[PDB]
Amino acid sequence: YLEAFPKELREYYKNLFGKEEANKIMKKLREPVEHYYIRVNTLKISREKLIGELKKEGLKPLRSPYLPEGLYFVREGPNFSDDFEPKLPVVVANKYAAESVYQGAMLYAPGVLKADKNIKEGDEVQIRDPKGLLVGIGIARMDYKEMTEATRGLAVEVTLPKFKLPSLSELKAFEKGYFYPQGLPSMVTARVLEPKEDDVIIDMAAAPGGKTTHIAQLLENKGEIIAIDKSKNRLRKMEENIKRLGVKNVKLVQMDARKLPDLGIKADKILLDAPCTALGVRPKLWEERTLKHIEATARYQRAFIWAAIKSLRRGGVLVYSTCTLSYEENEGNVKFMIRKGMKLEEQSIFIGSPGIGMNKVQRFYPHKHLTQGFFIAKLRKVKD
Ligand SMILES: C[S@@+](CC[C@H](N)C(=O)[O-])C[C@H]1O[C@@H](n2cnc3c(N)ncnc32)[C@H](O)[C@@H]1O
Repeated sequence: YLEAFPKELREYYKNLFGKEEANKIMKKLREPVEHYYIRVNTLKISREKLIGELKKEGLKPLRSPYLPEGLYFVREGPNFSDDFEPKLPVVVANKYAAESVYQGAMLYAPGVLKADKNIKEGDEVQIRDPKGLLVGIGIARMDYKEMTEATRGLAVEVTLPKFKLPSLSELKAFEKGYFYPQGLPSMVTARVLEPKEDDVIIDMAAAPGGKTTHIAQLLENKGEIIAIDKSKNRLRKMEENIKRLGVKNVKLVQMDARKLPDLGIKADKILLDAPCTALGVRPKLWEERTLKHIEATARYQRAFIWAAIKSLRRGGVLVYSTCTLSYEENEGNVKFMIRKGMKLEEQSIFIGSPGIGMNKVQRFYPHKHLTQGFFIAKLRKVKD
């Protein structure tokens, strides 16, 4: 599994976590989350009612004893060994199709990069990513010719994916806005912010609106939430999410959030779920980002942070989060905040790990918490 991670990043991990933990982290990072979480949209339905609805569809949701809006599904797999060499014609899926097949998705024609020419419908085939990673096995529903030419349709029915997570996007319950798939650490993030109906609230990197809409249901659609993003496409997806979830709480504004103080607002609560190297996301088939990205991104996040701090009222609260493991983007950027008049505060929910040489921040690790790698800091603005 170590091959998925560039050599200098591997050394970085070993240095930062210690060899043993680093090897455990990278090994687990290559796999999908063991517990696949979704958020109950309490704006439209209760947890237990939704459970009832999901059991109807043959799903086995489990309740979180920490998040009353939390449900999770247990992952299946691995369904074959890491060294398994099936005696099968190969279908090569592109980078994106391979990752979904890796988690139980079917393989559709546009997801096909190239294939063995002997493949005819009904043949048992193996599916590999462009770098030879075996991600799944299944039965071809197209001949080679149609497989490499079709623009739509089912190409391989994946009957033996490496791992299996439930597909929820096609459920009636999903279309009706009953839930929003979202990791446990992300749900913790919105809770730890503790939004009030009174608060002036800003989500300055909000799209597609996962944490924003969570705040909305915690507010029970009261108050107002200002949600900022630079990407129009992602904001467009956020608009759809808001409508589907029945969110009436949120004001969308498109802009570079680094210029946030250009508005005249001093917020009581700011969520900064910052763009990051995403070193913690799962599954991690091949990590492309490395050390140069950590430094560059860490510096890029500082602009957001400083923008937030200036836009906070004294006594105001900032919640900073990333889905990355690096020190520089996490504990290091919090030291920055401490030098800028912010103070660390106890988070209302702490089920992850302590930070690196740092006490009140919260880290999540895949091998310890069965989640994506994650980081959460909660700060109080004591002065300007
Ligand atoms: C980690 S994602 C945020 C996800 C969000 N917190 C959620 O729960 O769904 C980072 C987002 O920040 C946005 N972004 C990146 N640079 C930005 C900038 N300079 N100004 C405003 N938004 C930016 C990206 O469009 C991206 O959608």
